[PDB]
Amino acid sequence: GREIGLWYAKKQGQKNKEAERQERAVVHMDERREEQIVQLLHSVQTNEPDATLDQQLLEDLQKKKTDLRYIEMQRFREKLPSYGMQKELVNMIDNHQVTVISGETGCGKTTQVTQFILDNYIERGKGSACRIVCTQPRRISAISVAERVAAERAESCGNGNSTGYQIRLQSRLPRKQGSILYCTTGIILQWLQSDPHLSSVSHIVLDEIHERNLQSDVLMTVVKDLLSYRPDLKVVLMSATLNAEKFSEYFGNCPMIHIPGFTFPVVEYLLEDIIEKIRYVPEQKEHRNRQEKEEKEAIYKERWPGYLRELRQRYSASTVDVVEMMDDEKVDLNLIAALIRYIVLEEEDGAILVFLPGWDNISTLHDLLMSQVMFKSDKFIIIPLHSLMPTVNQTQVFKRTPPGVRKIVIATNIAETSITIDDVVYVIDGGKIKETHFDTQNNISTMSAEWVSKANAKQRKGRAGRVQPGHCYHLYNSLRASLLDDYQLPEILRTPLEELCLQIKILRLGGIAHFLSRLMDPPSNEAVLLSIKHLMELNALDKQEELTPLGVHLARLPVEPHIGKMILFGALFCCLDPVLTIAASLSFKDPFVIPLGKEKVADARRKELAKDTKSDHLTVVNAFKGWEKAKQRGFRYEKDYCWEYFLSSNTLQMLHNMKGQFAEHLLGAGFVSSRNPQDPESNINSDNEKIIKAVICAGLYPKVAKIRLNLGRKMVKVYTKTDGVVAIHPKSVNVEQTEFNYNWLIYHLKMRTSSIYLYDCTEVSPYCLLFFGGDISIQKDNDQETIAVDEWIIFQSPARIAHLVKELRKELDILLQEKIESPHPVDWKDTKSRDCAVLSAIIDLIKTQE
RNA sequence: GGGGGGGGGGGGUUGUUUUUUU
Repeated sequence: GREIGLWYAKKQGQKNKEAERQERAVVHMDERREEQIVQLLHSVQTNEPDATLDQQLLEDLQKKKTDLRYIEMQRFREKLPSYGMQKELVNMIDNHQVTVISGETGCGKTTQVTQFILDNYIERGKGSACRIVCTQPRRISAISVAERVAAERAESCGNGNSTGYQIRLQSRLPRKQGSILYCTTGIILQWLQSDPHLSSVSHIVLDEIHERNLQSDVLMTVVKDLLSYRPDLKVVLMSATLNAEKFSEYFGNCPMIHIPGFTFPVVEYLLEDIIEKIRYVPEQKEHRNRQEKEEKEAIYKERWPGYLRELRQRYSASTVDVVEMMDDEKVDLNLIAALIRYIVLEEEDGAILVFLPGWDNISTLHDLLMSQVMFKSDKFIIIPLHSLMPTVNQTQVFKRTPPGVRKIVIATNIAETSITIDDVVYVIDGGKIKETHFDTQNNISTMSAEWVSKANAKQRKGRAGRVQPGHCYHLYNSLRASLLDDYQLPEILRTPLEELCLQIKILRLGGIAHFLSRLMDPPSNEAVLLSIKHLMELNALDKQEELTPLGVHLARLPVEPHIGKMILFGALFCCLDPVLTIAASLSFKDPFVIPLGKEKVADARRKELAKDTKSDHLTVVNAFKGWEKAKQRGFRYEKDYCWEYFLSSNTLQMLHNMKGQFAEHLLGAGFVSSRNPQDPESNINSDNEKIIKAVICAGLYPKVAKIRLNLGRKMVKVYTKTDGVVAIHPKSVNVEQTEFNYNWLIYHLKMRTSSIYLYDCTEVSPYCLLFFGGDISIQKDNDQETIAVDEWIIFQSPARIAHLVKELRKELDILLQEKIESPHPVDWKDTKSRDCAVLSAIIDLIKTQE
């Protein structure tokens, strides 16, 4: 029975356990290096209100009222519902400090309210004292709104005109006074560093606050606690008419206004309606978290019988049978295929937009669709929409189609907010959306496919019915629809707060706990304590929650604190360019994209790009180097390279701009003596992959994994100190790699979807962990003489070598604190750079293999 | 635990939501 198997398994595990203490690396330096270290240790140890401007603005407004383009634009704008409330909106804003505006889809509140305020100020003779700033949650949204408003005003965007925008690394600044600026929310937070009061800003508008991102909440709290200091500033908040009362309550019951929307009628169908209408018969016959989740999940199964008999009277028996056999935790793509076939058979012309949770669902639905004979012809176009697919499909989705053909788009929630087709008539909404929750207890981030929210369902329904009446099919029964969450949980309760805590400390917003508690929907105390503990362990904050000199640079850097530490270390060790590229990739996406079908080829090309570095961080460096090399040969070679390795040119350009920004910040802080990341003086060690790996280890140290090379096949098992047994994601370049020189990996992203996965990994060498890791100890197990880092990263070494390494590590810690405290480029002429030079030499030369 | 048996089927399994920073 199980006894024999358990007895065999215990012995096998013991044999594997006994084999662990036979496979440790042998940290070993030669006699000459040890003598040099001994000598070095022994030696070293011993605005305003201008009237003429307002007059000119009024004269321009009067003279330009007769322009033909402006007349046409106002004829277009007249159709907007928000024009009917212009007098009410202006009076409400002018008579109260804070107002809340609720508008449905098509109300145009984004492009009209700011124009209303600016024009009203201009024609009253005080147009030189208006400075309106409207915040947007997306860069493309800000750009589009800015250009739309500028066109409505018959003026060019920016260029000294009234309207403009400013996003990261792109800005078209408008006039100093009497202007509208459509920036992202993150721009305003950067303003508070040097202008805490926003003295030049008279009106500030917070847009799309119904969806609760971190930056919007932080800015809202800052504005709330700043109003007492500025009695003349006016605040406008825009919501989506759902739970718009809570924002008014948060601001002391400020007046609230509502703009009716203007959308074509949309017919809504549920699962039972689809089953009854399309007569869907299942083909396969093989049908055989905490807190709020438990409740909803429970009431569902406390009424499940009671709800069911209500379908046995109005509807048919087949519908009830199919509903009964229906199962959650998945999206029935057979039902989607049957519904699509029904629509293409006897429904009128119109694009179909299907909302799916993940990429696997998109792939299997696309395969199911094109497996049939009818969809493989030229009378149907199927476009999958996903942020990881090449832009050639994003630019091919807006084009109108001939009336004979039909366009079917299978999309994630990107098409719900970012992509606006403005052509879809039929919408099929699988009620699944992927959400991420941060488990502070296990310090882990988890993804799962949860039921879509009420606001998300309303937005999906409103996606159709833009240019003509449309249909919305919902893949969940009425009981699920009525038992659905009103809003998605804000990311303030779903993300780590380390960067947020550093930003709070850099804005002089008082204590971290106090400011976080003053937030609406405040985070739990456990998350705040964990963030502060991580920051103090990182040595970014001292004991008394104050900004350590390293913490100042970390906070002023627009990245995560670990990424900022990596950037500082790269600037200090003169490997600036690869470290900056890796940091940009870690902060904002990887340049690799994947097209549908050709997915294995993508992984083959990715492994080709990684050469033999056994790391997915250096493959990004290789891809960036190849992309830069292709430019010097021409644009055609650039396109060919991006099409060969499945890269994203836009992402690569963005990464280049982020690298330039980091270099500019480092020059400002004084770490480097140049602004170009490619300056050789700051890129002495840029060609050494070992130094780059050491700097990566220095940046994200505590994220370390252990490899145990077993034998049957020669599989690899990866262990983590806190997460237990984990796995390497198939997207990684080390998922099928077995020739590992060292048994330690470094990772940045670790997420739990079905099993704990390390999305990016990098094989790292013992001296990197020795000189850039935790505490060092020198013990002796039985016979073996060992040196260990953090009591679990153990290496083999004699006592003398280990003690010299420990003393060298202490000396480098002191030197690093000195260098960070008073930044200055390191001069490599035998003065005090010997401490860093010897570790560079050790990492370069001493380590060869295991 | 293995491919010591077919004494059981007690253990052998699992790919990428969307965004943001003078």
